[PDB]
Amino acid sequence: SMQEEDTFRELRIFLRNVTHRLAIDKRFRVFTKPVDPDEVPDYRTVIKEPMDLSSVISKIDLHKYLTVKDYLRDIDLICSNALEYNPDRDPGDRLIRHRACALRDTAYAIIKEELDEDFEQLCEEIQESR
Ligand SMILES: CC(=O)N1C[C@@H]2C[C@H]3c4c[nH]cc4C(=O)[C@]2(C1)N3C
Repeated sequence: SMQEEDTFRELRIFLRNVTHRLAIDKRFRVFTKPVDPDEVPDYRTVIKEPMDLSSVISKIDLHKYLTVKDYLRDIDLICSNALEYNPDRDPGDRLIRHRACALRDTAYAIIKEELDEDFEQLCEEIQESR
């Protein structure tokens, strides 16, 4: 229905606003674009599904996310990729792991404060009907 298409349009407006707020935070600059395969040639042998905040906005605009749950699976993949590629005790690995955990915790905290639980349940019920 047109009312269901209006629901998904509101979901996209909300996800673009959350993603912009993460992308301007100086702590998260390393997660704003794909890892450059020229600069890091073993990256795509270790990490089988690369993800970053520029790819996330592209996916919102392609109508890939029909729930906040499917959006958070990609925020979780940005964080888990950083923990798996950079697992060592040295300061550069520890700094990126700390930033990755802060990106995930910031996204979940914005959604807990600003997403209505009945708006998410409506999106999940339209998705399950398709
Ligand atoms: C997000 C993530 O896991 N990394 C690991 C890469 C290694 C190191 C680097 C050196 N030159 C480009 C680089 C990157 O893009 C990354 C981003 N680092 C900063």
